[PDB]
Amino acid sequence: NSTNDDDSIGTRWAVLIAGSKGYHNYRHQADVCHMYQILRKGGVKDENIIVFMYDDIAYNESNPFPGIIINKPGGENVYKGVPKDYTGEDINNVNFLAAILGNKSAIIGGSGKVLDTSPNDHIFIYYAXGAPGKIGMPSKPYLYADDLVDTLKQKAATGTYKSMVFYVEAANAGSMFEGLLPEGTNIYAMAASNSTEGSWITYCPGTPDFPPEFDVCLGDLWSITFLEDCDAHNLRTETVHQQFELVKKKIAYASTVSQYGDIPISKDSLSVYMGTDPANDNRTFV
Ligand SMILES: *[C@@H]1O[C@H](CO)[C@@H](O[C@@H]2O[C@H](CO)[C@@H](O[C@H]3O[C@H](CO[C@H]4O[C@H](CO)[C@@H](O)[C@H](O)[C@@H]4O)[C@@H](O)[C@H](O[C@H]4O[C@H](CO)[C@@H](O)[C@H](O)[C@@H]4O)[C@@H]3O)[C@H](O)[C@H]2NC(C)=O)[C@H](O)[C@H]1NC(C)=O
Ligand SMILES: *[C@@H]1O[C@H](CO)[C@@H](O[C@@H]2O[C@H](CO)[C@@H](O[C@H]3O[C@H](CO)[C@@H](O)[C@H](O)[C@@H]3O)[C@H](O)[C@H]2NC(C)=O)[C@H](O)[C@H]1NC(C)=O
Ligand SMILES: *[C@@H]1O[C@H](CO)[C@@H](O[C@@H]2O[C@H](CO)[C@@H](O[C@H]3O[C@H](CO)[C@@H](O)[C@H](O)[C@@H]3O)[C@H](O)[C@H]2NC(C)=O)[C@H](O)[C@H]1NC(C)=O
Ligand SMILES: *[C@@H]1O[C@H](CO)[C@@H](O[C@@H]2O[C@H](CO)[C@@H](O[C@H]3O[C@H](CO)[C@@H](O)[C@H](O)[C@@H]3O)[C@H](O)[C@H]2NC(C)=O)[C@H](O)[C@H]1NC(C)=O
Ligand SMILES: *[C@@H]1O[C@H](CO)[C@@H](O[C@@H]2O[C@H](CO)[C@@H](O)[C@H](O)[C@H]2NC(C)=O)[C@H](O)[C@H]1NC(C)=O
Repeated sequence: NSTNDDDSIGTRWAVLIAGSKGYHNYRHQADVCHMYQILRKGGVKDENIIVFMYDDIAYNESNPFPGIIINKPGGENVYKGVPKDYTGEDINNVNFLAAILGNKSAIIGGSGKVLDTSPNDHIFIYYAXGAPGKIGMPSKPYLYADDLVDTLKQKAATGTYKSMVFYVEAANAGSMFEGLLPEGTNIYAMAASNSTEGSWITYCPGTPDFPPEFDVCLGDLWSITFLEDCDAHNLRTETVHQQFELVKKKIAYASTVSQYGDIPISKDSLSVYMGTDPANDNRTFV
């Protein structure tokens, strides 16, 4: 009965979630904070960015730089300005699925910020921290693939978006979408690993160039590969497909970057979802 038209050009929205907790899982919250920095430098408003992060890293007693979170040795503080929509045990299936669906009544804790999107809007979902057919939540119950796909199908039915890009960093990340995500939903998915592979961590203690102050890994290989790609050039000149082929080639030695769902959605430039940093205009992707 509802209308599929609106007088809006289209707003960029994002959901960023680190599914883990504990100081040793520093990498997942750093990844999600680095993605937030990419979005706000691209003009995505805080009001449209839903952040799920346990928030036990920046001021952890073990953190050598309190108030700071970095996602690469010698990198910049990515914790600065990150909204705190769902922190602690408010990062769960109930709140995560209600946020994607956009049901404020289903939210049991947290900010209550959900994807109250409209037909011309674009959604970018990024999850960091997996097993065959499931991805973690800081505490049990975990997020099972069938539940995530039921929510994405309910969201597709509403027609409250033009297109959605879902990036998953986890082991067996592909298993969340393989043979489940129907085409026609306008949802493109990119995963660090296929349904049967584990995913690599990077920026870990061990190499002689690692900072002595840190005892934890700063990032996840696929995440830092695509995040460092987004910071380097004008995202209006690089498509999601061009990023997929770049990261897939760049980390082929570790895992197989896989794509699922509505593949033609990947024809859009990354700026459709992330905007672009006005300081990177004179740097085109070649
Ligand atoms: C998609 O959704 C639309 C919105 O919900 C649907 O519109 C609705 O259509 C139905 C008929 O299919 C209308 O039903 C009743 O309409 C009047 C009431 O109108 C007034 O009150 C409404 C609130 O109750 C307001 O919303 C209206 O603006 C208006 O002020 C009743 O008098 C009717 O009663 C008659 O019919 C019944 C049997 O059906 C008899 O038993 C009664 O005795 C009487 O003869 C209807 O019950 C409804 O008003 C309408 N809503 C609007 C706002 O337009 C639309 O139908 C739907 N499309 C499809 C395909 O399902
Ligand atoms: C800094 O990181 C620490 C390590 O990840 C983290 O320690 C963890 O703290 C939680 C909360 O106290 C402990 O979990 C406990 O949760 C409830 C608390 O009442 C208990 O019922 C449980 O039995 C459980 O023990 C973890 O055990 C603890 N982990 C470790 C390794 O010590 C700190 O909390 C983090 N600090 C900040 C500022 O967030
Ligand atoms: C948004 O989240 C809402 C809360 O989780 C949810 O509302 C709940 O909807 C169910 C039905 O789907 C209702 O459950 C039962 O309620 C009636 C009355 O008691 C019973 O007769 C039925 O058996 C029914 O199953 C809940 O009562 C209802 N809760 C509230 C507070 O309204 C919405 O459905 C969710 N919306 C969407 C679009 O997903
Ligand atoms: C996920 O990526 C895996 C690569 O990391 C991939 O594994 C590879 O799968 C092929 C089969 O498709 C294996 O080859 C098989 O067949 C040859 C003969 O043609 C035999 O000699 C082999 O022993 C084997 O049975 C590759 O060996 C295998 N490589 C590894 C390292 O596992 C998975 O198939 C991918 N999974 C999904 C769900 O796509
Ligand atoms: C792309 O790079 C810079 C980006 O600024 C541009 O070059 C100079 O930019 C400063 C201001 O930032 C101006 O003062 C200069 O006059 C700019 N030069 C020119 C020729 O525009 C420029 O837009 C691009 N550079 C090149 C070499 O094309």
